[PDB]
Amino acid sequence: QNITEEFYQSTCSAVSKGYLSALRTGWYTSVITIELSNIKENKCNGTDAKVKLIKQELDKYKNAVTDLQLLMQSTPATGSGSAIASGVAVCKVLHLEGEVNKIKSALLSTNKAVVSLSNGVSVLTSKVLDLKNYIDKQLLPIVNKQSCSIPNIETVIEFQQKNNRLLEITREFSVNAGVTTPVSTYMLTNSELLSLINDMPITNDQKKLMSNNVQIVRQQSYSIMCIIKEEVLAYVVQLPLYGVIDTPCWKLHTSPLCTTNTKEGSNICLTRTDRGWYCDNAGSVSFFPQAETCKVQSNRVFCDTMNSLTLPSEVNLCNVDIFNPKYDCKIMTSKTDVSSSVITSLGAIVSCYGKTKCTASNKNRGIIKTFSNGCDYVSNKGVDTVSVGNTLYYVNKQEGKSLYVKGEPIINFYDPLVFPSLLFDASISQVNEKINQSLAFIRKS
Amino acid sequence: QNITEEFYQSTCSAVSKGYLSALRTGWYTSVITIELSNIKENKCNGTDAKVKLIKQELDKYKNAVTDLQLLMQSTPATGSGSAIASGVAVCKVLHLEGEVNKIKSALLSTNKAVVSLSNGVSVLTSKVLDLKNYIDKQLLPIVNKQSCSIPNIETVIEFQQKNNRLLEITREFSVNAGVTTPVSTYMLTNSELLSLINDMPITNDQKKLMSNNVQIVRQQSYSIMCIIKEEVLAYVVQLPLYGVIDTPCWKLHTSPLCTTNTKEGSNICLTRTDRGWYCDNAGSVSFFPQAETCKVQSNRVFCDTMNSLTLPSEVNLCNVDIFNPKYDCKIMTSKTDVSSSVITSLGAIVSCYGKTKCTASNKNRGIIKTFSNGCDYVSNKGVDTVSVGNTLYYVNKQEGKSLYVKGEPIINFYDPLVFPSLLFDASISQVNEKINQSLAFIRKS
Amino acid sequence: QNITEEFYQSTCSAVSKGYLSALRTGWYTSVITIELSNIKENKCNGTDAKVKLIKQELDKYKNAVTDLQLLMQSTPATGSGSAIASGVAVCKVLHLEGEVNKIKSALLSTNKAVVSLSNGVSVLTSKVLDLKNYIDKQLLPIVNKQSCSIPNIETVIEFQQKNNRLLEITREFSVNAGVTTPVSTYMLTNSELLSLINDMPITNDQKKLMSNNVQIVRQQSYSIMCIIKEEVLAYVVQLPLYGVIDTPCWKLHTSPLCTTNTKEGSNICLTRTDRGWYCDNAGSVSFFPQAETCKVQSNRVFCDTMNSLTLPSEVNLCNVDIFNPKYDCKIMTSKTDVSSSVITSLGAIVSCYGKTKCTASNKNRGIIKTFSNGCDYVSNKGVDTVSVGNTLYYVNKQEGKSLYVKGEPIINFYDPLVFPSLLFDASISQVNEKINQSLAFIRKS
Ligand SMILES: *[C@@H]1O[C@H](CO)[C@@H](O)[C@H](O)[C@H]1NC(C)=O
Ligand SMILES: *[C@@H]1O[C@H](CO)[C@@H](O)[C@H](O)[C@H]1NC(C)=O
Ligand SMILES: *[C@@H]1O[C@H](CO)[C@@H](O)[C@H](O)[C@H]1NC(C)=O
Repeated sequence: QNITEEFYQSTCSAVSKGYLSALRTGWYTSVITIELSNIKENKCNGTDAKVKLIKQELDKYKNAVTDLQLLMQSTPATGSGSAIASGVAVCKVLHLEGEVNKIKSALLSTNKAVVSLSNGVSVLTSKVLDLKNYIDKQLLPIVNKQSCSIPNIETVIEFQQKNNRLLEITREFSVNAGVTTPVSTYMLTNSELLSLINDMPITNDQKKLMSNNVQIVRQQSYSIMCIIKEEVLAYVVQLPLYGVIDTPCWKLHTSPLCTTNTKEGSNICLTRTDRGWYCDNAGSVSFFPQAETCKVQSNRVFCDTMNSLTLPSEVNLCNVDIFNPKYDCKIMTSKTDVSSSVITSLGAIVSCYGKTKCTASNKNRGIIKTFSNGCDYVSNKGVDTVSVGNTLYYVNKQEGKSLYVKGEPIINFYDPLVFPSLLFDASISQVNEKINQSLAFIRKS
Repeated sequence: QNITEEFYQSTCSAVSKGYLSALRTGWYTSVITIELSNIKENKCNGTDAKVKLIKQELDKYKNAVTDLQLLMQSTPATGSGSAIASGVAVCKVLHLEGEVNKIKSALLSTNKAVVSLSNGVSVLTSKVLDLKNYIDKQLLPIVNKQSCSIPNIETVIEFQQKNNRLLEITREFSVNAGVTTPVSTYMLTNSELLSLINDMPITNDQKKLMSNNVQIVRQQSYSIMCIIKEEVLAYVVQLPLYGVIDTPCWKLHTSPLCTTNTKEGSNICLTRTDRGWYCDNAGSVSFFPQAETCKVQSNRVFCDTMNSLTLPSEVNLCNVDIFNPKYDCKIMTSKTDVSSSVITSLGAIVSCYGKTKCTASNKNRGIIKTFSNGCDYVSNKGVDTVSVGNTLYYVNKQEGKSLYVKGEPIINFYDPLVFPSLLFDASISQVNEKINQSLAFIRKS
Repeated sequence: QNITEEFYQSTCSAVSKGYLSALRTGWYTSVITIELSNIKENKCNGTDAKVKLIKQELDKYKNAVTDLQLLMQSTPATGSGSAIASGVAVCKVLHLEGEVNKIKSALLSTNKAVVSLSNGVSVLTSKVLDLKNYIDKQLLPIVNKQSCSIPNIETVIEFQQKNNRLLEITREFSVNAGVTTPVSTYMLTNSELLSLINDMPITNDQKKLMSNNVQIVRQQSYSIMCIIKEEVLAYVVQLPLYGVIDTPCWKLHTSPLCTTNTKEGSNICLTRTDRGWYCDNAGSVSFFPQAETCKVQSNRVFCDTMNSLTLPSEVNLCNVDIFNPKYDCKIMTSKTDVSSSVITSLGAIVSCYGKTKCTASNKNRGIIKTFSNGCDYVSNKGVDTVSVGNTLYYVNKQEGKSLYVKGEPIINFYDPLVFPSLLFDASISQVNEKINQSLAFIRKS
């Protein structure tokens, strides 16, 4: 609900609080069928223009079917298949003899129906397009009996419209080797997705959540090609199940913290590592290091726990006491003092070093703050942009409250001569141990 | 105009000169409107095939509108929104009461018109599609008055053509959460983009530049979904403003420089860091470290200063004197002598080590040069390919002149016993300081 | 044929064996032409609805042609053009005067024909669409002679179908600056690709290979825009030639190996580097470090040797003896004991450290194995999932046989006080040399 922020002057880091979690922990697989007709030969001696148009669209249908057939013969084994294994396990069941007839019977009278497969999975199946009925009722009388009947122009247009979804599904599945993500409206219309959300064995609060964030749901779903066999095109849609809901989530922002001496080459730097999204999860903290794995929509984060690390809840103490013995706070060291800025949720961190011109402006007043050398921060209240060198950054104009937590920059507690610079994924105590070892070589002399 | 290159044998690096800059420094936002009709209920008792086709296409229009409505209810907050903040600020203005009516009045008689918003921004708006006029004039008489009028077959076809752009715009905006880049021809036709370039408050030389590189302009633009309200679909197009033009730009290429001793494990390596694009910018140098942030078209580089670092102009002295005290030239060290090649603008750098077979061939003559162990270079004049191990590289056949700058490889100035290997983002003086400290422990003994 | 796996308990690494190679070593370029008509002015005074539809579709054709013209004026020079240089060399030939007429003559009577260009390249050309014949035969009589003839409604529909492929090709080429990959069905239909495979100067076993993996072939192909000139639209399709076939290939999986002491901060870690795909190639080993450069379909790996490194065949000895003097086995060191898992081809590696809950379950029996602290492994026979912390991984259910190679974890052979931690791309002997140097400072005291 309320977004807040905290800048820690001592460590050149900020934490954006108040976000609610939605972490993916399960998969809900569903079978999507398209009833095909298997027509073959069309003896046609008629040259009528309407007949040519029908036979042309019929060839686009036959090629789409043969393309899906050579696509299903080749079964991809790329990546670790660890995130589609649930849907892939369903495709192996669909390949069983008699199994396509079971789903074929349930969708005889209705479009949607729950089916208990021969492996105990009660999947929700769906007949989203019925080409067997259209081709066999409206098209066969036009291309059998030796000479073609003349179809009306409405039929020529109606068949291009119905056949189009088959061709586009074949188009996406061909370039992506049978596995598409996000799931497009051709694979599943918004109307079908929302109806599928309603039919899911989930809570009413979870149906409201997925229905209000369908675009994020599509981006966290998979469409897997199964089999085309016996006048049935089947493919599995894997939708996310968010097992973790409304747990506090926060985003850590970090920026280099160097000393500001006047003789260059005598300065040492330090940067907190593991910036990104953190969410409370089952007595621990789920950390997401990669930037593209979490979508945020209005204070709710939607993450996939597949690309997370599980950390003890004491990892949060790097935000209140970085020198705290319960968790070994990770840092990186260097002597590379290049200016930069980080746009946070409610403001901007600015690390200004050397001769760089760093400033913060309001659109109508101009420069309202000039940063000096070191690491500093400014809230978005009254600030529109931040300029660092030749680069202009826009501050997020989101409502919230920032808190500037003053403190001595910790880089000032380190003697430069014995500082271990050039270390990457190092801990606070690792740096201290290298300092205790470098102090013993001077102790003897 | 004239592309030139310089290979520095001493540092196993090359610089491609003669490129002209175009750096993005501003945004030009523009509002694109599509006039919708808001039709609701269609009482139809007619089963005529033309009437069915019209009602089917009308349902595809109503679903596209409801999809855009649930897309605008959910307002994405992903990334730092720092590069769309200008267009996002316009969407907040469009949400003001009475503001959609202002743009609604200016586009009453013409398609394009400049509008001064209630926040001082004079945006260029555009009515690119008029569905309210088509639906209300050609379609309502067909689906009101209790029984349907029969439309001619030309109307069935004309409505599928007009409604198509709405459906494709809804398709792109749904899978991308309202923010698309590059900007497609559905969001803005080439005809509309070029007319928008002509109508921009920019110089005539800048209009000629953006019009001759429209594909790069699309790739550096954003299309942001605003609001659908009161028979208006509005979305913001953010086009790049290139504040830096025709400044010299150059590309640094680097490759590992190792020693070539005959006993493996006794060799030390060194590689210049910060390879990429450099452009002179406002008395400093704008550096672009990531590879996908700069598009080159005929000697002009098109960069976004958002992903640049601002460096002092002395950074260029690493190209003429790497041991120069005005700038601390950055390197990385190791003992990893694996062969590789870098295809430059006018030739190829080859780092050959161990037993690797390195060569340069002409298509009809065969092998014309065999590289020995170390770092070397060959121009594209007479060379077509370069082979390193089991890999074949093609040399760019672009016209230009290469200059081979001979010099002693600097890795030979380092005593191996005290060389600091295994260092990554290290400076020349950092390595020298580790060498002065390792020489003091031998001095005492 | 038979997939096997080997987990090495001593190094916390696994090797998936039995895969067959298909490495790209060459390019087969081919010219794809679309015959255009160059119609200009359409004097039309008729307001007939069929005439409007024809003139509307004719404007979509003229804009597609002018868009391809401004696309070919701007010739992109992005990337190093090292992987399209073969097709780009063909575009420079097509720009020669008289050269478009040569391909224009061979495709006068047939759709496909081999053409010897004026640079010695015998390319296979193709007339995939004939718009000059359709526009000049069916459309000109409708828009010349001062007043328009009335076309039948079949012609209105037939022209939207034929013109569609031109518009989609223009759509893809515009957003991608003339170079598209993978190659879509609009650039080349599956029917045209398979016919092109049949017409290629390759072995019959190679035609069967590319035809059974057309989707991988598309993903490893390029479509390059050449020229639109003199009623000809020409573009080059670059298809992969797999010069390395059926050589053994294997995939190395690595995971951190730490000590399991009870006092945290007293533990040291080690991880094998260079995980990925290895294939025997011409007496050496071709290594692929990036994850997206190799597609696997049923035991065959399809790699591009462009993004490989050539290593001596002794690199495989890191899998049988990591302490072996023929190859300096690379590792990275640290003290960062965070739990993780790696899903391999036939099982899962689990590195469990600290308080993390690590387990392996069967869908119906529940937890069947609890991992203790250290690095361990489980086969997919009887295991469905592996849980580490708050993350659930799915094991690949592929048939094969795993071999658990027991051995002492090599991290136990290192004295912690003198262990060099914090090293990244370091060799076994590099770590040993840092240990021999740290042992001399204690020897004197
Ligand atoms: C460094 O030495 C002091 C004095 O013995 C000790 O109190 C401190 O804990 C040591 N720190 C580390 C990280 O070894
Ligand atoms: C190393 O020592 C010499 C001799 O005192 C000095 O002249 C040189 O500048 C030193 N270099 C560094 C990088 O400390
Ligand atoms: C370390 O020292 C021993 C004893 O002299 C020697 O046998 C061994 O090979 C040395 N190892 C390295 C990597 O220097």
